[PDB]
Amino acid sequence: PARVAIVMGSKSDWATMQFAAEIFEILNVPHHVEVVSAQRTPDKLFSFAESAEENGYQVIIAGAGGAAHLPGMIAAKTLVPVLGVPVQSAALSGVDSLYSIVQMPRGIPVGTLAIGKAGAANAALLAAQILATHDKELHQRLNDWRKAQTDEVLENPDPRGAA
Amino acid sequence: PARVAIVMGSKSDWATMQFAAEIFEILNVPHHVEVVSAQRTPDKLFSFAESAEENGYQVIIAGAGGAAHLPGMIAAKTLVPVLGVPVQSAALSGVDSLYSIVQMPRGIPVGTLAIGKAGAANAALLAAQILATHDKELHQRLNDWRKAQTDEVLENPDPRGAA
Amino acid sequence: PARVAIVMGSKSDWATMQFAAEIFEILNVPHHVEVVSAQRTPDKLFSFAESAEENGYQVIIAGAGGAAHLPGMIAAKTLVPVLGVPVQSAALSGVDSLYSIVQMPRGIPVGTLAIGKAGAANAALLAAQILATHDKELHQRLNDWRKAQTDEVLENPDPRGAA
Amino acid sequence: PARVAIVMGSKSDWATMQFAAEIFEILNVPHHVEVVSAQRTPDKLFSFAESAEENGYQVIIAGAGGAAHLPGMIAAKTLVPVLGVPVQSAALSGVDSLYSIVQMPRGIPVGTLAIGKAGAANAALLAAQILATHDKELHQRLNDWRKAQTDEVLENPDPRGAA
Amino acid sequence: PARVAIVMGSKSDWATMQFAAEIFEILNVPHHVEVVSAQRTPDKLFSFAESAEENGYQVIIAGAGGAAHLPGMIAAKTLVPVLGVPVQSAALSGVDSLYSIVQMPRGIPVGTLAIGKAGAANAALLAAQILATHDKELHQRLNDWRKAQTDEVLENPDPRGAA
Amino acid sequence: PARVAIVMGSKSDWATMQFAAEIFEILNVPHHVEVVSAQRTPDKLFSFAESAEENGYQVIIAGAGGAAHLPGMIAAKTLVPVLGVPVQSAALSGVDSLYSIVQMPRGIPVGTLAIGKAGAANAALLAAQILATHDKELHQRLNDWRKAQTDEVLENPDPRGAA
Amino acid sequence: PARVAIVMGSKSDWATMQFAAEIFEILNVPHHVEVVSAQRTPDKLFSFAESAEENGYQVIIAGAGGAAHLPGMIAAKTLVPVLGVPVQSAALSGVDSLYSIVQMPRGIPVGTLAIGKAGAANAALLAAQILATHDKELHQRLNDWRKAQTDEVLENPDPRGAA
Amino acid sequence: PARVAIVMGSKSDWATMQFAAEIFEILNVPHHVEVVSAQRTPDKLFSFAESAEENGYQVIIAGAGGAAHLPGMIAAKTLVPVLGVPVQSAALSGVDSLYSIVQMPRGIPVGTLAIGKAGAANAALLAAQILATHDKELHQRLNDWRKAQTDEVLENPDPRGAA
Ligand SMILES: Nc1c([N+](=O)[O-])ncn1[C@@H]1O[C@H](COP(=O)(O)O)[C@@H](O)[C@H]1O
Ligand SMILES: Nc1c([N+](=O)[O-])ncn1[C@@H]1O[C@H](COP(=O)(O)O)[C@@H](O)[C@H]1O
Ligand SMILES: Nc1c([N+](=O)[O-])ncn1[C@@H]1O[C@H](COP(=O)(O)O)[C@@H](O)[C@H]1O
Ligand SMILES: Nc1c([N+](=O)[O-])ncn1[C@@H]1O[C@H](COP(=O)(O)O)[C@@H](O)[C@H]1O
Ligand SMILES: Nc1c([N+](=O)[O-])ncn1[C@@H]1O[C@H](COP(=O)(O)O)[C@@H](O)[C@H]1O
Ligand SMILES: Nc1c([N+](=O)[O-])ncn1[C@@H]1O[C@H](COP(=O)(O)O)[C@@H](O)[C@H]1O
Ligand SMILES: Nc1c([N+](=O)[O-])ncn1[C@@H]1O[C@H](COP(=O)(O)O)[C@@H](O)[C@H]1O
Ligand SMILES: Nc1c([N+](=O)[O-])ncn1[C@@H]1O[C@H](COP(=O)(O)O)[C@@H](O)[C@H]1O
Repeated sequence: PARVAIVMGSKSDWATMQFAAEIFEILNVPHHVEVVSAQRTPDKLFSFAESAEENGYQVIIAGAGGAAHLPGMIAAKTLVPVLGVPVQSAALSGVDSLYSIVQMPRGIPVGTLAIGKAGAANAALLAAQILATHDKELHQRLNDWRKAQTDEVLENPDPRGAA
Repeated sequence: PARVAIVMGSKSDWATMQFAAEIFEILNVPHHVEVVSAQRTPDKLFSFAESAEENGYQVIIAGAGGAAHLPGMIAAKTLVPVLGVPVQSAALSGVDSLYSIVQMPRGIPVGTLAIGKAGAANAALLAAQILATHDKELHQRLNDWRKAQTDEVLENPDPRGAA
Repeated sequence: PARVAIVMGSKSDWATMQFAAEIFEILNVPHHVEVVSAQRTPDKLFSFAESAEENGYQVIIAGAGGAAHLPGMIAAKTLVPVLGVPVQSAALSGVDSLYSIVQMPRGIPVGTLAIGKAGAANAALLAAQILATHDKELHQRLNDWRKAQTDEVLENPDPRGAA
Repeated sequence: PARVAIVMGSKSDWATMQFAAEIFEILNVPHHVEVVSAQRTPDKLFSFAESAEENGYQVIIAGAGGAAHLPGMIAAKTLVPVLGVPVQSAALSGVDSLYSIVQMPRGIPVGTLAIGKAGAANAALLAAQILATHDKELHQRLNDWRKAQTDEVLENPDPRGAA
Repeated sequence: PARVAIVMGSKSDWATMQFAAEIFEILNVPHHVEVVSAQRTPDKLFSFAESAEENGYQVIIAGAGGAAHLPGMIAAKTLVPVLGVPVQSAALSGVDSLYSIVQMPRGIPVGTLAIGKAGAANAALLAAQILATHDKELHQRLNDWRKAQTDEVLENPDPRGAA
Repeated sequence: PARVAIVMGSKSDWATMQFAAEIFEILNVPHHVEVVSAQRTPDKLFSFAESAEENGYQVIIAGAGGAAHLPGMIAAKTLVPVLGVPVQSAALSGVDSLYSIVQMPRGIPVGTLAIGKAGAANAALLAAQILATHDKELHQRLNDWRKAQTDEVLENPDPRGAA
Repeated sequence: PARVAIVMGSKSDWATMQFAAEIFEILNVPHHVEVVSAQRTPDKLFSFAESAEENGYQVIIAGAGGAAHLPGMIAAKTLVPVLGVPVQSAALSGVDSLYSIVQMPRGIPVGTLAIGKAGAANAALLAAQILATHDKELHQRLNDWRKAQTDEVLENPDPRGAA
Repeated sequence: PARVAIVMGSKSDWATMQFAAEIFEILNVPHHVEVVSAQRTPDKLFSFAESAEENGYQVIIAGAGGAAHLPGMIAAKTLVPVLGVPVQSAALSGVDSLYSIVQMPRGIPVGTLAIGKAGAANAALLAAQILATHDKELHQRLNDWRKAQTDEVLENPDPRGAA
């Protein structure tokens, strides 16, 4: 069963959040994907967050741009850990998204990743690290994936064009 | 009856939001004041915003600091106009509050005022201007209040210490 | 009659402010549109703001970029509520516009929306919400428009390409 | 046994990180606390991160200020999930700390919380939420703690001085 | 006669603008000082700027804080050169003041000085440099003042406590 | 004779500073144009600033990007008034240029205009306003130019496409 | 032998760091180039920095983008002077890179250059200046290179198109 | 003889730059200290930088606040390596100082350290690292100083109050 949900405020956010989904495809981690807006579908948000525990989610990754309320509002309504991905916004280049996600007051946390597609990939990796604490197989695939990333850099030390 | 509600994410916000209440005392505008947190009391927020129309509110002023979700979440759940006051936060000096309130995406507006006590006073004045469109008496008191503010500056053109 | 005016500092601002006009076309709200510059036509600004009440305006939406003086100067000269739209500027990406509109001192408010076309659309929606407090028909169309926006997201929960 | 470590770049950071420790005292979660500097004790950092899995840690909370390398360098060396707390710095008010923690590139995540003591408390709460996925007792205490926080706001709706 | 006017949006700005007045006292340059608010006394602003030429002003120094409209609105209404002093604001530390003064669009300039009391002193010095182009005596006093400032640094090269 | 010099740190700055030159062509104001770098030609800078008075300059406009030292270093070496134009830089979008020009300490002023081509045009207009205080003909052309700009906006109040 | 190493967090950084290499080609300074990631190859970083002294390096230039840990982590592990080049990042335009490199706490320095390709070129020039203190030939080539840069500006004072 | 000079734009900067001097006292490195202002003593700056090589300096540390021109102007006039310390300014908290020092264009480098007293200490340490490349004794004292700093953290792993 899917132990992680990837949600996002808008279809346009998929350009960014697809990179979280890609990590899970690589690591063979079942996941659910859904557009849930704090602003445009507030009642669905509430029912989504209320049922997350009972639906079997152990991590929720939420992405949004601009005044990014989605991740914090999910976190207000569930004990399932929430990771937040700030989507790059046009004018403020995701600074608004970042401040509106990370600056949660005491009592209702959201673990925040980097602005944009690097943070989407990292949210899925952090979610996978969380899951891997109690899933030996996934822990192994993660270790393999990390080693592969390190080996790629190690076997290519010179960035210049071939001799 | 009270046609405006002043709400805020925390009791600590009252140091700032009191300045909105002061404007209404001056203009004799009945108002309701309440601590409503998007993060700490999400279900109350929803019921507050859902009932605002039926409770007779025509403007809601919402103040919050940090990742300020309160004003936008109220606006998502009611057609009653929402004005947002960014409370000055410790580290980011209300920049986080300002970006998290003003940068609402298309579809769910929050009219935002200045960071801190000047924005609290201005939110109440803008709310009073909105009400005064259909309240001749209040329009008159506003006009009187404005004239008094202008006259104060006009009768004191020299800022230096007396001769 | 038109109960809202949309004004802007320059013709170039129309690329942004057109999105406010679009909302009003959708909601069938009569509106006036005009280029009024605080800097290039200061005397027209003064006469525009002075006559707004007598011309029947109940909300003014003002857009400008850079050192954005237009919305605040209108507000200084009329009791008609002013909503400000920060236009995205080249170098500072509308941060200058946002600070120059939102940071009004105590006494002369401007309700500020998001930088750029999302704030233009939201200003018109907030203006329509203000008008809808005393216009049952408009209140209904707004409710319909909101429901349509929510339904669009609800009927499209999966952002991925079709099976 | 302690399933969470709280580490920080300097003794001076304890003024902030104590607030993470406080959450764990409240929730009765055993924890380890240590000063580990990426810059001043790089070899200890490496051995700390290398042994974290074998020492039984399931979450690491790392706090640092300025050019905050500690959390990301821990994360580079272990699969144990890392939460980062940006400590408020003098000149840049923790903006440097926040950017240096949150903006990790793809491959090595750090879940980041708010600048300063609110983020320290939230990191411990997020760590506790992570642990509570497989610890029914802790899940219960968390639920109790949340309810207590909500009830406090609910039973005190009026922020004004007593009648 | 006074060839320079020092104006400011509020009496509170005098704490800053006094430093412009001090330069003129030192250089024996007659000057006029007045509180003129774009926001609170818009009609006085217009009449002030309209009459400046006829009143004999050759430079106007305008100081304001927050959404600082005063200098740009003066400049819109007169050909007399306007220098703008951004007053340090509470939350944004004069960044708002600076952006709202300096970012004037093409056609209506305001020469902007540093945030706060250093910019007030510099505005008066720049105004004096402008006047000194056609006033040999003032040019001489300026030269004397500059030499005195240079000599002070030159005769005190070691910043350490006396032997 | 030329009473204004337009100088700039690099040939690449001409893309921006050309807009100052354009104003002077329009107003028929003789001007000198030169590349002078504080960093790459420090001795020329010194001799340029030292001789400016004797060469007949009454205003100097200096443009530079990045760590923009040119305007302030000219001002340190001459009593001729200096206006500074921050050129838009790649990474920081002229914010670096703006802070490095405007934030001069007490004693050595530089009147600063907007980032980029609007500030270049405005520097020339402010320089022309300075010159026009003692040049009736130029004062007249300026007045004509301003009226033309105002008339353009006035005769085009509707920004929408023709009926 | 090579007395300078140019290292960078990723192959993608070569687009920027190539400009450091170009300076060394011009000045005929032997150099080593390598991709070394603090995050993706932490153990290689440690062995690289540990052996730098013994490998004959007298300056290390390190470039990285985003949460840029590379330069500071090298500096933590060697006494060889480290110069840091902030690579321009997508969302934050190298501001993150700059803060994460320059804001090192007391005890472990990194001399930081400008964001992007200008800082890469300058790091190599500063490294060459450091080496030239004890290398008369290199000192001479540097002097020649500087003179050539100054002469280029001097022989091209007019930036306008040929007569 | 003194192989390093510590210079600063003003006596007030000594509060910060004293921390560079302290490092040199600890490491027994002879040094020269002087107030040299780019703005207030431009001719002294030029003669200082011109003679630095002949006076035996191998590193110059320059501190300044605000529009910080000193370090870059020294670097324009000498091949002796220049390290820049941004002094914390009142309004902009040393951000202006940092941008005006670090953002040097290609050709004239300044190695920049952290804002404020930590950067002053680090500039002296980086200068000492540069000198230590050819001074075995100083290299040894540096190594000793580093080890002492590491040992301090290592022997104090628990930041909490004694049992
Ligand atoms: N922040 C947010 C929420 N929310 O926080 O609930 N819902 C949509 N949004 C944001 O609106 C931004 C623009 O959405 P759209 O107008 O392109 O549909 C998206 O980045 C989306 O995440
Ligand atoms: N933003 C917010 C919300 N909310 O947006 O729903 N609830 C509380 N807060 C903010 O937490 C900040 C600190 O609250 P407290 O920890 O002092 O109770 C306050 O400014 C409050 O507005
Ligand atoms: N801010 C402003 C005012 N005003 O505040 O009165 N008038 C024009 N402007 C701004 O100049 C900016 C550029 O105008 P333009 O040079 O393209 O005509 C526009 O965004 C316009 O809103
Ligand atoms: N960032 C950092 C690291 N590190 O990232 O490894 N070690 C110490 N620091 C920071 O130096 C800052 C000042 O430390 P100190 O000079 O007061 O000991 C602290 O906030 C500490 O976290
Ligand atoms: N900006 C401005 C204008 N104006 O631009 O016309 N009038 C007052 N202000 C500003 O309100 C700020 C606070 O004023 P006050 O509320 O202390 O009277 C002052 O810095 C003043 O300059
Ligand atoms: N700031 C500056 C100085 N100076 O302040 O003396 N000289 C060149 N510069 C700047 O280098 C920037 C890039 O110059 P270049 O590398 O394209 O020649 C230009 O914007 C120029 O103004
Ligand atoms: N900062 C950093 C480190 N490090 O600090 O050790 N390693 C890679 N990076 C950065 O990841 C950024 C993107 O890398 P990549 O995802 O394109 O490979 C690069 O700018 C690189 O310098
Ligand atoms: N930046 C600068 C220069 N300069 O760059 O040549 N000279 C003085 N300053 C700065 O003026 C600031 C205030 O100086 P003062 O008005 O307190 O004497 C100081 O930080 C000093 O470094």
